[PDB]
Formats: sequence, structure tokens, C-alpha cells
Amino acid sequence: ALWQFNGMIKCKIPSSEPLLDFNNYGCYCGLGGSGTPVDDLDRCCQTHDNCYMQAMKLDSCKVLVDNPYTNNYSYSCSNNEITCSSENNACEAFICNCDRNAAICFSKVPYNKEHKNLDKMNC
Ligand SMILES: COc1ccc(C(=O)O)cc1
Ligand SMILES: [Ca+2]
Ligand SMILES: [Ca+2]
Ligand SMILES: [Ca+2]
Ligand SMILES: [Cl-]
Repeated sequence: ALWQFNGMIKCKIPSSEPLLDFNNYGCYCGLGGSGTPVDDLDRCCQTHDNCYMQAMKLDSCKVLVDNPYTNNYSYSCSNNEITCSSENNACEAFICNCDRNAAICFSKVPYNKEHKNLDKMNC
């Protein structure tokens, strides 16, 4: 769920408030997304968006009313390392992986404040 994704990013980037720093950034960070990614961070979000799209296609996810943003899963942060729990069932495990990959991606790319709250017209 969104709450866990926020926690994951904080696990890799201790100085950030994810929902404020990464939400509505570029053409893909935030609900929806299209066009050419504006930078590498935006590309991290594009990959995350695709991962969520793939999740919704899974048979295991289609039996659930929850979507990637509302489906709670289990994970832990320890020594700034993210671990998706083996107790996650198929659908939540996939989503956990999507989130973990994006959290790590965010931590390895530059942040360009200029792209915050970017106009969806540039997309
Ligand atoms: C808290 O950070 C994010 C970043 C990207 C997205 C998204 O692309 O939907 C959602 C939350
Ligand atoms: Ca998005
Ligand atoms: Ca769940
Ligand atoms: Ca366009
Ligand atoms: Cl990790």
C-alpha cells in the first residue's frame, strides 16, 4: 500500500519525507503518467508504473478488490535494507517487489527540484 511504499523510501533515504519530495514529480511520479520521462528519477517512476500495471494483470491480484495503492503487504527495514516478507501472498509479494525496486532506484539517482510539480502538458 501507499503507506508502505512511503516507509520503504524512507528506509533508503532517511532524510526524506517521500510523499512530499517524490509525489507529483516529472511526468510519471504521481498518479498516472505518460510521455517521455524528464530525468532518471522520473524514469524510476515510469518503471514503477509499469510494474503496477503488470501486477493488476496477475490472476492473484484480480481476485482482490484492493489495488496496488491500497493493498497492504508486509516488509521490514533493517540497517537501511528492505526485505519483502515471505508471508506475502502472490499479489502483495509482487507489489512489494515493485515498491522495493523503486525505493532503491530513487536512492541512486539525482533529484532535480526543477521537475517538481511539473506541468502535465510537457508530457
Ligand atoms: C511517495 O512517492 C510516490 C512516487 C511515485 C508514485 C506513482 O507513480 O504513482 C506514487 C508515490
Ligand atoms: Ca505514476
Ligand atoms: Ca494485502
Ligand atoms: Ca504527450
Ligand atoms: Cl535494500
